[PDB]
Amino acid sequence: SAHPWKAPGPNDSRGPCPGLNTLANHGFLPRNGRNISVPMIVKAGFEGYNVQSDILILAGKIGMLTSREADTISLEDLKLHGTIEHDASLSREDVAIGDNLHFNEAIFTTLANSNPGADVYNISSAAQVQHDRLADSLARNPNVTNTDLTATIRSSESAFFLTVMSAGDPLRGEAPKKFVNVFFREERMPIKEGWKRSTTPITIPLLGPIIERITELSDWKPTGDNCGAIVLSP
Amino acid sequence: SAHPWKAPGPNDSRGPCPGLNTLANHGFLPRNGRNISVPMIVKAGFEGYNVQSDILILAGKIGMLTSREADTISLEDLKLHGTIEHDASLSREDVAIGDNLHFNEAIFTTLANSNPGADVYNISSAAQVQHDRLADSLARNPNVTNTDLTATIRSSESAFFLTVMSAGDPLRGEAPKKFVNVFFREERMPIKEGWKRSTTPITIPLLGPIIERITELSDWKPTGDNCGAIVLSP
Ligand SMILES: *[C@@H]1O[C@H](CO)[C@@H](O[C@@H]2O[C@H](CO)[C@@H](O[C@@H]3O[C@H](CO[C@H]4O[C@H](CO[C@H]5O[C@H](CO)[C@@H](O)[C@H](O)[C@@H]5O)[C@@H](O)[C@H](O)[C@@H]4O)[C@@H](O)[C@H](O[C@H]4O[C@H](CO)[C@@H](O)[C@H](O)[C@@H]4O)[C@@H]3O)[C@H](O)[C@H]2NC(C)=O)[C@H](O)[C@H]1NC(C)=O
Ligand SMILES: *[C@@H]1O[C@H](CO)[C@@H](O[C@@H]2O[C@H](CO)[C@@H](O[C@@H]3O[C@H](CO[C@H]4O[C@H](CO)[C@@H](O)[C@H](O)[C@@H]4O)[C@@H](O)[C@H](O[C@H]4O[C@H](CO)[C@@H](O)[C@H](O)[C@@H]4O)[C@@H]3O)[C@H](O)[C@H]2NC(C)=O)[C@H](O)[C@H]1NC(C)=O
Ligand code: HEM
Ligand code: HEM
Ligand SMILES: CCCCCCCCCCCCCCCC(=O)O
Ligand SMILES: CCCCCCCCCCCCCCCC(=O)O
Ligand SMILES: *[C@@H]1O[C@H](CO)[C@@H](O)[C@H](O)[C@H]1NC(C)=O
Ligand SMILES: *[C@@H]1O[C@H](CO)[C@@H](O)[C@H](O)[C@H]1NC(C)=O
Ligand SMILES: [Mg+2]
Ligand SMILES: [Mg+2]
Repeated sequence: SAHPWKAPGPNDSRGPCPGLNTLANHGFLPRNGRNISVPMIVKAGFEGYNVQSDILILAGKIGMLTSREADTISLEDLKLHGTIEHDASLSREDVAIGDNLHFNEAIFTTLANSNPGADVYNISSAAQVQHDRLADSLARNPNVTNTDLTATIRSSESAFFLTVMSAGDPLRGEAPKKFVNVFFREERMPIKEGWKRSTTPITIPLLGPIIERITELSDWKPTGDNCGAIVLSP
Repeated sequence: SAHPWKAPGPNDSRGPCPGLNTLANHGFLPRNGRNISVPMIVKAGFEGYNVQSDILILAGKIGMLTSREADTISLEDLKLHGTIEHDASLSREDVAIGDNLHFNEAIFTTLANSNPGADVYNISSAAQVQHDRLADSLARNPNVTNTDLTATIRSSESAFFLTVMSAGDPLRGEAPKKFVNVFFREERMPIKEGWKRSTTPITIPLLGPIIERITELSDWKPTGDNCGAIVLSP
């Protein structure tokens, strides 16, 4: 009960990111999800997950674009479509055809059914999930955006769940299904289930080869103009 | 003299922006040009120029992308091509064929020679300068990037000099050449010359119509892909 999980209430701003929502649900970020700066994210990700400042500064400062404040966000601000938030999410619907903010079990069923027969999700299953989620958006969302940039972000996010939710060695690029499923469905660290914070720092160099391998295995191709333009403010 | 002008020394960081360079040269920002946050920019723009937080937050957080630090920059970081820094600057060269950081009088000649006959720069002369600057980059720089985004940034920068360096009413969209020329060439507030800080707040809604008019008068068209992708980190 240092950093216990407590379910968020109506007082609590939450976003499209399970990583940050979980940190807030354990009080590594403010539980109300407000007034969050990049230094706060940096410290929270290190304390909660052993994720290092390199990736969190890079993504954090892009995230700051989504608010109207000088140096902070509310977590829900991160839903802003086209800054980071993208189509073919693992657990959220595409904004053109649904709710791009909240966990969605119908969408999540693709990830939950992946790597059949195994007790982990891994790099090859993550790649197949990405391929299938993108195929679903291509089929059902006429306004889909799929670019080099969104594809990179998507593989990054798969690498993030694989490493932060791992069972001992984030380099392996695999994580127990029981941990990953709690993380997405509950936005809770699966401590009773047996998860522990990584004892290896999770950095850009550690992630990079995992990201590239997921991409390579996903049989990806760009759509439309393939323009990597982001939304720069609300 | 609470904020006297002093020349930057060899170790004081300066960037491609006359606005921020000038604030630093008067001590409204740190004279060394380092460890500058968005709140510092907001307060310095207000004190120095009566520019309000809406525009400075917007632009400031984009500028924060250009460093590796969590919530600050050095001014020189802002030279990072393709975040904000762009080709067809009013006083710098294009990075592919020259120095995109320091004031260059040969580039500035176009602006300095504009609105012939008159003692002010105005919206129509700013538009003609933009047109001519972009023509120069189209002719001489094979790697030119010219998009909806760069063109908007350019018109915004024109509107910034026109309003901040005005003879006291920024809504007029005109500024004494004597003040504007000092601002660019020296990065100094032209106080001895008779300028004073606007008594009218300079805001997004004050700027916006000026920006659109400059763009409308500049006979602009896009080049290439017309992709507004920015560089998101060094
Ligand atoms: C992410 O995890 C996935 C899943 O764990 C990893 O993929 C698996 O890798 C293991 C190797 O570590 C492979 O095991 C080998 O399987 C060989 C037989 O493969 C064929 O048969 C499989 C079974 O038949 C299935 O049919 C359908 C599938 O359509 C199923 O629904 C049905 O229930 C049957 O199960 C097929 O799934 C597969 O495609 C092949 O057709 C065995 O020959 C091999 O045995 C050798 O090795 C053993 C030790 O490893 C040894 O004890 C034996 O003596 C023998 O020498 C071994 O068991 C799995 O095939 C493979 N599964 C998949 C789905 O690819 C994946 O590598 C991992 N990724 C990363 C990056 O880590
Ligand atoms: C940005 O700043 C520029 C420069 O100041 C402005 O451009 C000038 O705008 C004024 C309008 O105010 C123009 O002045 C007008 O010029 C007309 C044409 O003048 C030339 O041609 C005639 C022959 O046809 C000659 O007689 C003359 O000497 C010039 O060679 C004149 O016909 C107009 O004269 C009438 O109006 C004035 C009062 O304005 C009366 O004094 C006259 O008696 C007569 O009734 C007038 O002089 C000037 O031409 C513009 N210059 C240029 C280069 O375009 C931009 O408008 C301004 N932009 C913005 C957005 O504010
Ligand atoms: C701290 C470690 C972090 C972890 C483990 C993590 C994990 C993830 C995961 C797995 C997703 C994918 C959700 C999905 O596809 O349904 C995601 C999405 C997202 N993350 Fe993070 N994240 C972290 C940090 C960040 C940071 C620092 C930011 C920005 C400040 C951020 C912003 C987002 C956004 C905007 C999305 C939504 C993208 C989308 O699916 O459309 N995350 N995150
Ligand atoms: C405070 C009021 C400001 C004023 C009056 C101002 C003014 C200007 C002007 C006139 C230019 C054009 C220089 C040229 O084309 O040669 C410029 C360029 C630039 N400004 Fe500012 N600016 C201000 C604030 C900002 C802020 C807040 C940022 C980012 C944190 C910023 C970043 C830049 C950059 C990167 C350039 C270079 C663009 C280029 O010409 O390639 N400026 N500024
Ligand atoms: C080898 C460099 C990769 C190519 C360029 C990628 C630089 C921008 C990456 C944006 C990272 C944002 C993803 C953070 C994870 C999240 O979204 O939860
Ligand atoms: C105020 C007009 C621009 C706002 C339109 C939204 C698209 C992003 C705008 C970027 C504004 C950047 C201005 C920076 C100031 C500077 O460059 O000197
Ligand atoms: C917290 O965030 C609110 C908006 O959510 C903002 O107005 C305010 O700046 C923040 N509180 C502070 C700085 O104490
Ligand atoms: C610059 O322009 C030429 C086309 O004229 C191209 O071949 C080259 O790749 C470009 N350089 C960069 C860095 O894009
Ligand atoms: Mg999404
Ligand atoms: Mg430039």
